[PDB]
Amino acid sequence: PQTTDAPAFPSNRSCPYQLPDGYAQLRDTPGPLHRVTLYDGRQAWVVTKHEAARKLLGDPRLSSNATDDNFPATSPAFEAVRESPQAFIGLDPPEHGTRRRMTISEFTVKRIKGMRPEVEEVVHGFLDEMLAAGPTADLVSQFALPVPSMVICRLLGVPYADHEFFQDASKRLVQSTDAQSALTARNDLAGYLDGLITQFQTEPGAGLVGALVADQLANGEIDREELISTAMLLLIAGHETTASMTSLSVITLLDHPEQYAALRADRSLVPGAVEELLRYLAIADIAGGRVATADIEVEGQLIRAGEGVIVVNSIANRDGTVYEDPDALDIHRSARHHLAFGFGVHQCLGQNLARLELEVILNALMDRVPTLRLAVPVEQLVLRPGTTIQGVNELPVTWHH
Ligand code: HEM
Ligand SMILES: C=C1/C(=C\C=C2/CCC[C@]3(C)[C@@H]([C@H](C)CCCC(C)(C)O)CC[C@@H]23)C[C@@H](O)C[C@@H]1O
Repeated sequence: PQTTDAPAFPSNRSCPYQLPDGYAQLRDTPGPLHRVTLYDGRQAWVVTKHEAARKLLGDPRLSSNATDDNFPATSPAFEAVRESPQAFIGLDPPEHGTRRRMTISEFTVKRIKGMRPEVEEVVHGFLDEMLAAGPTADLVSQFALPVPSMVICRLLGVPYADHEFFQDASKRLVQSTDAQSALTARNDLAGYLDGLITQFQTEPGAGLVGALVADQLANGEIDREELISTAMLLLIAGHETTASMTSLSVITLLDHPEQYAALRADRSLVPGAVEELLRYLAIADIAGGRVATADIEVEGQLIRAGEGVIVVNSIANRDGTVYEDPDALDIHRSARHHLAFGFGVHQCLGQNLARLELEVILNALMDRVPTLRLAVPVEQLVLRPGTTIQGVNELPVTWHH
């Protein structure tokens, strides 16, 4: 027999908004942890329950150090992370905090509120272009990706002019299946960001990157390579996550036409619906890799120092002890406390920006294209595999022209 007690991980979605069969199995298995086998044949733990996920994401014994030999890399591409200085996503206290604090001013509640008119302007701008061209469009390339790309570019002070280049490099890096393809795309982005830094040293400019160059870099409080990594982190997260959420959300809402109509009829529901969609879709479900620096006992199971642990937030967000009937989309439910953005010191920096963008996007689509529908069968869409940010690279849509 082929039965194993350490199943291959990650697994692929076969339905854009449902756990892969293997994740459903792990969700159903009693206890906080379960053994898996990574791509290289090393075993690691996955965390498969909601409260245990919060506990372990809060445990300083679980390091985010992606350079550790025992870090649970889920594919060969991750070499692109371990081969350069880490952005703060890969740091632990105290270095984590000193780096994260250099960026937090761009993401304050007050700043997010202040970006509402810009995000609304950008959303409607790309809509009026898409709709003026008329039906059979790819929602990914024409809307889902350019909108948050333009927004994060202004926040960072990266020229939107260069979008074709950095969007292509972003995709190759994040979606690469092999180490050399990842290293190249990372190197391409690095050289670009490097030139931007030098440009800012000659002529000060707006945006976070400009601010970091003029201040912390000039004081030697951040390494040039760290600034590159930090900018690359924010550029890619700023783009890809919201893009993925937009496309997946349209697919999922259109498969739930009853709740979609309800959303349209009562816009006060959109913020809650956005939380439910974040819970349900969990697009960064394997962005929870850690390595134990010390033994950790977990409800009778022992994680040993030097063992890898992945906090699987998709599985955790389907914990029925927390979300009653967890596999049912319900935009009226309280999706509060979900783990789509992590928990603790590395909890998503961009979360409130994501929430603003998705609220504006949903309202705009319902306002401007109420007859939006997919132009192909859900079954014919190609879903990205489990080793990356979840989503689709193409989304054929049409509407009443
Ligand atoms: C749109 C949906 C998004 C999802 C589902 C999401 C998910 C996550 C998750 C699960 C983590 C934690 C990773 C860990 O614990 O190792 C994270 C961290 C992070 N995310 Fe988000 N993200 C989203 C949007 C954004 C946006 C729009 C940005 C803007 C740049 C952003 C920036 C970051 C950064 C900088 C971190 C690292 C925080 C730290 O390590 O201190 N994210 N995200
Ligand atoms: C942007 C950065 C870089 C790489 C990001 C990648 C490449 C590999 C796969 C990653 C890490 C994606 C995976 C979905 C996350 C898998 C996480 C894990 C290995 C724990 O299951 C998200 C972003 C992707 C390069 C780094 O130098 C700066 C910044 O860091």
